[PDB]
Amino acid sequence: LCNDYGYEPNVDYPNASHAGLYDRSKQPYVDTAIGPKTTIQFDHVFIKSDFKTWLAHNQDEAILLIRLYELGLLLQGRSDSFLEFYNNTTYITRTDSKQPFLNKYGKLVDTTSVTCLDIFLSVVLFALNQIDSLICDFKNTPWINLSKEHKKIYELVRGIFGICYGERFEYCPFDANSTASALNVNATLNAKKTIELITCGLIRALIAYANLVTAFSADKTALLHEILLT
Amino acid sequence: LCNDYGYEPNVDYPNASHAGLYDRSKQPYVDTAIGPKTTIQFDHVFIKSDFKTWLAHNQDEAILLIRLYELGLLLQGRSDSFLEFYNNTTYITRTDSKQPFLNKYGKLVDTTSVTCLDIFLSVVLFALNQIDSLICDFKNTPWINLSKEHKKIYELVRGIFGICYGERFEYCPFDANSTASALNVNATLNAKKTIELITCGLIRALIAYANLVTAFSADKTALLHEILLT
Ligand SMILES: [Ca+2]
Ligand SMILES: [Ca+2]
Repeated sequence: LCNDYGYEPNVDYPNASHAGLYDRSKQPYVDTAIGPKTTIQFDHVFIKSDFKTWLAHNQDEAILLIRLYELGLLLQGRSDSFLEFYNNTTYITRTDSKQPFLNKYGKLVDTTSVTCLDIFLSVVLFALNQIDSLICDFKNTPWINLSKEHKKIYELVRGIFGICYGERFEYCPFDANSTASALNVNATLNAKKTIELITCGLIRALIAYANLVTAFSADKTALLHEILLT
Repeated sequence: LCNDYGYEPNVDYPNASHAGLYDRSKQPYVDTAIGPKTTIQFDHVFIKSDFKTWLAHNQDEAILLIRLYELGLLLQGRSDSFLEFYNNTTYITRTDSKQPFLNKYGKLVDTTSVTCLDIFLSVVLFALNQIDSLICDFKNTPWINLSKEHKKIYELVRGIFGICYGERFEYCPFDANSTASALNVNATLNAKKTIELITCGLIRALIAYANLVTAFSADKTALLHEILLT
């Protein structure tokens, strides 16, 4: 008969299990730290959040999604949020290359309400869908032709995934004059390279989002269960 | 002063608005049809479901996700579910190429419980993550080398997105003997083509999943709100 049937004292008592001899957890006792940074709430009913755990284990990808939130703000005409987005960073020198986004990441981790987090994911998905629609338009004919709206999106999204302006192999050193002919040929190569940089950014962001929103959805099931007793 | 401030009788009374002169809805009155196929429930508290609306507007993509559910079952050792998955189709002739998946689609649309739908999405995400991990392994060196587990996934996922066996341009008609040399060169091209077919299937499935699970998450917020009064 099966020996794993739902009786698991080590799962019921995780802090005591971290004192055992066979615990392999990478950061023991973190799994029981409780505060705004590890919970969400609905109607001030709190749960330990898979969504918050994801943000912590995946800071780099979280910052990718936050940059897409900022894109979403601009495309939705949220002018003040966009223009104040890098405020209150304190430093007059460079620090981390993504400093303003790290700061926003800390504030997202500190957000507990379902209402606020619903807004975050909604804007991110809006941005993801805009990028997908752009790629489909770009690739629907070999001769590149974009809708007016997608021409705008193209440049904004290129500024995130590249080709990043100002950040050598196209010059023809054997006959510099021939570079003029090369530029014509390479203009389409640069646009196609941009779309591949955007496409491979989208896939990374989609895998992150798929997992993050599933964790959030799971958190909401836990809230639905807990609320029935509270 | 703004004239769109939250008073919208045409949104409050949609059936009456469908009798107006400026309704552009593509299938008027469908938005108010209420049954298992358009709702979900938690604790027998029902809401009109964005998740169910998505499945209806996106049947083709829903079937893509259902095929990934079936993959997830096999990889999770759910043997009976996998082997009975095409049962009860009734016909002794061909009909729609995706008949067993259409049938499962109808049963998914008929599923109302959050508990059951959580299971569906969890298995689909499991499959999506397996495919992503495969692609990353495949591409992490130009010389192709896959983990033992990914070699198994590769063949299973190739059977979904291609290259599909048994479903002409590689032969060398000028010197058929040289085809033997071509096969060696083309083996890597066929594996790379397979991964691109898989990669472009993953992106389509991820965009579908991202939108579907966000709609489900939104539905759960509506449940959280409704339950507080019920
Ligand atoms: Ca186009
Ligand atoms: Ca490898």
